[PDB]
Amino acid sequence: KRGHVLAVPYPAQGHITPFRQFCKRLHFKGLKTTLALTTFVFNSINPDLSGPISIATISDGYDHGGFETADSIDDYLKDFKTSGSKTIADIIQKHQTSDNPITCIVYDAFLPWALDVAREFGLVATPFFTQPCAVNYVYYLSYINNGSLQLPIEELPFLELQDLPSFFSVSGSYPAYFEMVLQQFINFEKADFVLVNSFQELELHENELWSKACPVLTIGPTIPSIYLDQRIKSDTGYDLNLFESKDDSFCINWLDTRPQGSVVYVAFGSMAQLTNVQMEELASAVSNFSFLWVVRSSEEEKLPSGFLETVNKEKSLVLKWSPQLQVLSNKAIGCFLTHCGWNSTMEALTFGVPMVAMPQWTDQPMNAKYIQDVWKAGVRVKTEKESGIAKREEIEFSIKEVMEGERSKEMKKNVKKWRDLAVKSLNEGGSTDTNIDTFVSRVQ
Ligand SMILES: O=c1ccn([C@@H]2O[C@H](COP(=O)(O)OP(=O)(O)O)[C@@H](O)[C@H]2O)c(=O)[nH]1
Ligand SMILES: *[C@@H]1O[C@H](CO)[C@@H](O)[C@H](O[C@@H]2O[C@H](CO)[C@@H](O)[C@H](O)[C@H]2O)[C@H]1O
Ligand SMILES: *[C@@H]1O[C@H](CO)[C@@H](O)[C@H](O)[C@H]1O
Ligand SMILES: O=C(O)c1ccccc1Br
Repeated sequence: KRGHVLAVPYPAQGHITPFRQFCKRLHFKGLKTTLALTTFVFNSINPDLSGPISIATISDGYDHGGFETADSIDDYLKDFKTSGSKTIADIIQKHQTSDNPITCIVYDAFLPWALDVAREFGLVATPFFTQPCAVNYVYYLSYINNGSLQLPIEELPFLELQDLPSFFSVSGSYPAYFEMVLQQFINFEKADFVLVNSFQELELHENELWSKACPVLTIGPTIPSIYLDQRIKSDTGYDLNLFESKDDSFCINWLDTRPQGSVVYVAFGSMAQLTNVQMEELASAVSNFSFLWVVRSSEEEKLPSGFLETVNKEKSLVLKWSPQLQVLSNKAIGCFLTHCGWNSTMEALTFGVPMVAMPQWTDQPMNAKYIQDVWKAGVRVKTEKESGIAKREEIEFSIKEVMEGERSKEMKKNVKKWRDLAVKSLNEGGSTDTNIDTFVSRVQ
């Protein structure tokens, strides 16, 4: 009971969730954990603190209003390095006289400066990669190549430019975030271990390639235990959400009154923003189906005029935020139109839901390529070359390809083999169970 992990996610939903889920595993194995949330995020969730994973607050420099009050992405990350470094040190020192001093920092790989804080205080330090081995390996190859990538990639020759992370195909876009994903590797060889939210059997080739460069420990998937290994009976869902929902049994009760495989689930995660015009094509494309579609509150104005008032309530429903785990487990879902965020993707693979892949940016085009051409668990929507955006007829056809055809009955078959592979990896003797045990052994 000696060790104590301070877990520091990037302050965004797709990072806090895998970090929190990992702390639940660690707790079940006997490791005390504290999750470090920025003050802005802490005051927006108003989390419940009567649980096994304690909360500390840190600062990113934007306590009052968070990321949106920052002038720019580069200012946000630079200020987060400054205030995050001091406030993480502040937590370490505050715990020094305690019963369990902090002994280890698990920090988002996006934040390599947290390793410097951990090393200053003599702690174990491990970066935690919330994206898959293939993506991280591609970034790693580019980092050692001075931030460039020339195709084809010898060890991954099937990758075309339209499949690389958006930073390589949209020249110059988001330079602060491109620098960030490259600099994940600035010091990661000096950490005690490198953690990845994937499982070895999902990406055998890429895990082994990347491990030659630096030993990594796959410790995923971070989907709650009740849906997979079922060894942690208290781990029943995602219980830190940055978004409010209508306390939705509303959503699951409704899915129950629908025929099996009949509903198209549409969601774009917590971050991705679609333009006026992209929302028009989408709204027209999906209205040919029975659909359950998450349109985040900030995105509603970009819906076509009078759209919310003309959805057939018998066949379709529009939500502000979904209990995505319960939706993807409900058998009313015939397919998942997704932005190919890594959590959504892994969730879809394990619940055996075939995908319509509609990536937008960052690592999402990589996940899309793997969904269609490596795992063969779905089809990618074709976007216009000159205008860049997927038109209504190409989205409707992609959904059809997954819902009905001969292509459809192949992708259902292949997508169901991943659940048991993950259950095996999480059960005793599994790949991921062994790696977690290795980490727990070092920490204490
Ligand atoms: O309406 C929604 C949309 C997303 N999610 C969850 O939010 C996470 C999104 O993470 P991902 O890596 O897919 O995408 P990002 O939001 O980081 O772009 C996932 O755990 C989803 O299950 C949810 O619960 N309800
Ligand atoms: C990275 O930059 C992009 C803008 O290009 C931001 O969307 C993102 O901010 C995230 O936005 C979410 C809400 O849509 C918040 O939940 C999240 O905490 C915040 O980090 C920047 O991270
Ligand atoms: C960065 O760019 C993509 C579209 O190119 C958008 O989906 C994100 O919301 C934005 O941050
Ligand atoms: O790719 C991601 O997960 C991501 C999330 C949040 C901010 C920036 C990025 Br580049």
